[PDB]
Amino acid sequence: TDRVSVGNLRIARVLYDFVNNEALPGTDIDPDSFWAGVDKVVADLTPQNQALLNARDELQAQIDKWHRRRVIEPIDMDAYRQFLTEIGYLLPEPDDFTITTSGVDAEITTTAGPQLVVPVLNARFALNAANARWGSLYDALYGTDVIPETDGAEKGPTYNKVRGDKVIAYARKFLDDSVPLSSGSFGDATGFTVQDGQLVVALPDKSTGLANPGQFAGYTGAAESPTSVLLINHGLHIEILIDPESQVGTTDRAGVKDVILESAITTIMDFEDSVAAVDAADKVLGYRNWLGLNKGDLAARVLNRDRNYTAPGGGQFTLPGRSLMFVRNVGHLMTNDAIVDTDGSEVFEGIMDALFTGLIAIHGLKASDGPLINSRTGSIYIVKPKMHGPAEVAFTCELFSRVEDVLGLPQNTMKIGIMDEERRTTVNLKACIKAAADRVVFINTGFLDRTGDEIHTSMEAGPMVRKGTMKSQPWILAYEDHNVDAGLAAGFSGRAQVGKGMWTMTELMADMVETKIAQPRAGASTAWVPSPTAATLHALHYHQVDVAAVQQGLAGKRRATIEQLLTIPLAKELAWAPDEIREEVDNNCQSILGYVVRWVDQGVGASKVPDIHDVALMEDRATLRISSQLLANWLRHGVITSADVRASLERMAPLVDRQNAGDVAYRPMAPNFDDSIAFLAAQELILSGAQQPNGYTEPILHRRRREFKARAAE
Ligand SMILES: O=C(O)C(=O)/C=C/OC(=O)c1cccs1
Ligand SMILES: [Mg+2]
Ligand SMILES: [Mg+2]
Ligand SMILES: [Mg+2]
Repeated sequence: TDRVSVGNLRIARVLYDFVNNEALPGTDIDPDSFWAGVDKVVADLTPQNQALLNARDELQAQIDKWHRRRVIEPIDMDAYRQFLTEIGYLLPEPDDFTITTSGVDAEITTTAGPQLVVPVLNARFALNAANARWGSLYDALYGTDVIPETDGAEKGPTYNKVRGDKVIAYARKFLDDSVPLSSGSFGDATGFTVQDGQLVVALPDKSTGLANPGQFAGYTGAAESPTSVLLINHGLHIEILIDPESQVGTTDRAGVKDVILESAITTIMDFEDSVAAVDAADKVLGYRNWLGLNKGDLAARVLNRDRNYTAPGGGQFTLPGRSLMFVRNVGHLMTNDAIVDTDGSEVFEGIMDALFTGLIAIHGLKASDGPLINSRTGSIYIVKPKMHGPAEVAFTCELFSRVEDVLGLPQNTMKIGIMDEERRTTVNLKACIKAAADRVVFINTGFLDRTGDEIHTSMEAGPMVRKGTMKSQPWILAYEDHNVDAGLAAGFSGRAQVGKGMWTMTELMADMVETKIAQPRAGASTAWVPSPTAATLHALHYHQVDVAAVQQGLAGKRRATIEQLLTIPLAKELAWAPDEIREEVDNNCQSILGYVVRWVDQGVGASKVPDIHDVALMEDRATLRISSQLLANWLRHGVITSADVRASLERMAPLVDRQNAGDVAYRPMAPNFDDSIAFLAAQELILSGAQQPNGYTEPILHRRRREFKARAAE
């Protein structure tokens, strides 16, 4: 082969070279000792990794059997819980405790604000995300539907002053609401000056300062005609840029050019569900971008530097110019042929990611080319997705411990952001947090995966409600509150993030600004956004809502019961007309085809995908988990027939084809369906859905993408 032999391992040359030539230099880790470490960590932890996966299977088979042996229609909750407890699904709740995680940066312990997630394989998107710490509110408002495109205010190819004035007014109101003047409104400001370390705002008839002078954080330029004024509210910065000579500032009563918001406080660079990586070449592309980010030298145009300000008293200071970076590794399930053992068996990808993303993150703890890019406190921040229960969390912590030894890092350098996105984690959440009590930096409700797991776990119980109905079911509302309750009780306030899920509708920003405010109102110190634009707009919510106060008020409250968590989303009798069935079938077949065709044919794992009604959605692979499981569930219980499925797939394929008309590399699925690997992948996900472990889509998706790549090689 072309592989490199290290003990029992056979490592793809492209990976071996990348690590030796690019990742290792500058870390002071002995290369041979690194590789011996890899061989040993893989040998030592692989058995437990497999035992945990087998345990998921044993539990699911027992639950499957429990539903099948019973006829009683209304589920008996006392019996169901007793059962789950007996088999070891539902574990006892540990005594109260406080997390001890230390050496964590302020962006995580203290600051409440948006968290942006992007595919690590797209260098330009990663770079924009890293730079998304600051973003223009005017661009965010003018460019989206937050300012309605009513008659007269529609966007054209050139600047619409009517629309621009609405942008300015929206922003002035935000200022009054966030950093109130002692008297009057920012709407009537004519200028800004700094006198005796105090901000002075000129009104037409008078002058005034801030109602709370402490919100004045600094300025740039001369105190008597500053070029910008820096404010702070709820720990987040706001910067008013002053330039009468700008095309917007010329129209403005105070010569204001823009309002800049501190937006994406943190960013998660994603190796999991938003990317498609199925071999050594794909992993290396990902690792190389992550390396470029940590070394500060990624260029696709470059990483931003820190921002210089004058303090109110007159001294100099600096604020970070970049989003603090997490990396999301893959979870415990999949293997990847980047490394195989002597028998030819692939190595667990989660173990590999911990070794390589962790090695690479060392560069972010030291000076670039510039000061160090990432954690000044010395932490490496890893998001670990798709864990099922406390023993899997413990396994991840032990993995991190062993990697830390290989890398010569102090124990607990590698912190864990826990995804609460599987049912067995949800109902044992307190124990999961406890298992990582000295490493945990967040918990986050990954509601898409969680919905997928909800369907698969109770697959045998009966037909589930429609996909759109899931977001409002009792189980999910309880799941969201239970998550917050568990974090706060474990002492997360002031120590770790309590996070909520992704807003997926990229073009519906008026809707986002209107509804996503629910999340910090529910005590979430962060929530996910898919773009820098959405980060800037979501930042508005944290100025409107005092998350610290909200969390304080929620303390000690127990707002969800175990019974509510366990309420299966079974459809009621006679729930749907025949037309409603068909629309749901088409909805899910279109969602599957729309996502799968980009994944299999182009190796794209997140993008703006039009849904059946042409709404642009940007969802990771979990959306595929939901739709394929729901259709498998309906097929399993006689709601629809295999002919209904095939008919819908055949109906939706040409539509998806049309939706991709603006794409040079696209190739249509219709009408030669059986010649399209993507179409066959979509079909396989549905018809084999019930048989996939926990409904996971990766085994089929990865195989099909590999098949596609191999065909393209001929
Ligand atoms: O809910 C889940 O299962 C989860 O992992 C978070 C979902 O995020 C996404 O949809 C993304 C869209 C773009 C980047 S991530
Ligand atoms: Mg997920
Ligand atoms: Mg329904
Ligand atoms: Mg306030």
